[PDB]
Amino acid sequence: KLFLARLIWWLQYFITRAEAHLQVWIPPLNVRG
Repeated sequence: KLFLARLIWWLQYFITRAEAHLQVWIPPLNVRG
């Protein structure tokens, strides 16, 4: 309840959107283990 604490939710909304696009170039079952 003092400075900021207002647009924090807007920033999180974009972080989740960016992460969704980040998992589009990962190769499924690429490493041997």
